[PDB]
Amino acid sequence: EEVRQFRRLFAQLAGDDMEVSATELMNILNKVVTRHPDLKTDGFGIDTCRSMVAVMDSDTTGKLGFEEFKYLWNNIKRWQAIYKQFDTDRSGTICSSELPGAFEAAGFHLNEHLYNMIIRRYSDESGNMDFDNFISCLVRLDAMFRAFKSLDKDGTGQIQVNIQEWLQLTMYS
Amino acid sequence: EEVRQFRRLFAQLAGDDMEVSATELMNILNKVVTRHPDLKTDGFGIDTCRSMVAVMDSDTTGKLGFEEFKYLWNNIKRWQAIYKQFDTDRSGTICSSELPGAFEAAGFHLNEHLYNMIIRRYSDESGNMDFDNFISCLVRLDAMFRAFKSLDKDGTGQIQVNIQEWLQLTMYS
Ligand SMILES: O=C(O)C(=S)Cc1c[nH]c2ccc(Br)cc12
Ligand SMILES: O=C(O)C(=S)Cc1c[nH]c2ccc(Br)cc12
Ligand SMILES: [Ca+2]
Ligand SMILES: [Ca+2]
Ligand SMILES: [Ca+2]
Ligand SMILES: [Ca+2]
Ligand SMILES: [Ca+2]
Ligand SMILES: [Ca+2]
Ligand SMILES: [Ca+2]
Ligand SMILES: [Ca+2]
Repeated sequence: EEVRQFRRLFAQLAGDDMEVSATELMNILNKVVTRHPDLKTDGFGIDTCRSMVAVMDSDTTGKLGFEEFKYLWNNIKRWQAIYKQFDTDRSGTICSSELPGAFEAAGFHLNEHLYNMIIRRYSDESGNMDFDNFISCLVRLDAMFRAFKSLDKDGTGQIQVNIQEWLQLTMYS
Repeated sequence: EEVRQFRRLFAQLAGDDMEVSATELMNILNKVVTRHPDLKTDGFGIDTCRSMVAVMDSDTTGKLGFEEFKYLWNNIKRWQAIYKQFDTDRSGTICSSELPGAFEAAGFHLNEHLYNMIIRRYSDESGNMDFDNFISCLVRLDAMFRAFKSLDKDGTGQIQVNIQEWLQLTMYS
């Protein structure tokens, strides 16, 4: 019902090795955005998709199995509706004054310093963020929240990170 | 003398805001790699160049000033010299067997598991890594080392961070 649609999409998408590569992901996402003329993008490029796959490849197989891919695709789905909803001037892009509302709608309450930092790294010189840049930021933000949580065993708001962990979390990303 | 010349390079490249943007960087890099046929590459792409700038933009102007650019540029020439040198089979790309030597000569000593991750994130399906991916890997690796060391002056092998700090460190990259 729910997951018969989805079980099929995953099987067709993952193909012969039954996992979703960076390329397979790239291609489906560009296919989907083709159908939404209200999402401005210059396309999901390969290195952005390798980075989304790495940050979601928890068992480190190199590729996304069914659960990893399901988690990603349902997020992307929720986040696309948010992008459209908070693009309140229909630029096809999310600008600096739209960005807070959008992020907090996805459950990320950042502060001004952090918002500005995000815009500096993900938005263009006018301070606009296109759809691929938006999704790829969110995937990462979501992963880095969840890696913090996983490390904050005692719920102190402070984590201790050893150099091995640091290098794995930042490089396989 | 080559300090005269390099200031001229910088000035011409940075133009009228006297800083190097990710676009300006992307262009000089692709321009420079065409002179070097032995460096195989599918191009430096805008996302990787935003990432490289962010990683290098210590003073957070969003762009690369003179010292920031020079630092990046000197690493890149050291590393391309290392790339050419460790490509023993002259393939114009760095394979899995050639890789440890090259990272060793850039002075990184990582365990097997970290190598495997890096190869899955940056190399192709035959374990082959091309020049833009190599350079992008090393810029990032170097910066993640320096960020960590900066916060672990005393060599405990651990840093302690809150969520704001963590997000600054892992997203402005
Ligand atoms: O816009 C809609 O009504 C839907 S059902 C979109 C949608 C549903 N699943 C999706 C996955 C990726 C992207 Br981009 C968009 C979608
Ligand atoms: O500039 C040169 O004549 C050489 S031999 C190397 C070099 C000097 N600066 C460089 C910057 C990027 C790359 Br790729 C190579 C170089
Ligand atoms: Ca596949
Ligand atoms: Ca996996
Ligand atoms: Ca807008
Ligand atoms: Ca984009
Ligand atoms: Ca400039
Ligand atoms: Ca700067
Ligand atoms: Ca080679
Ligand atoms: Ca490449």
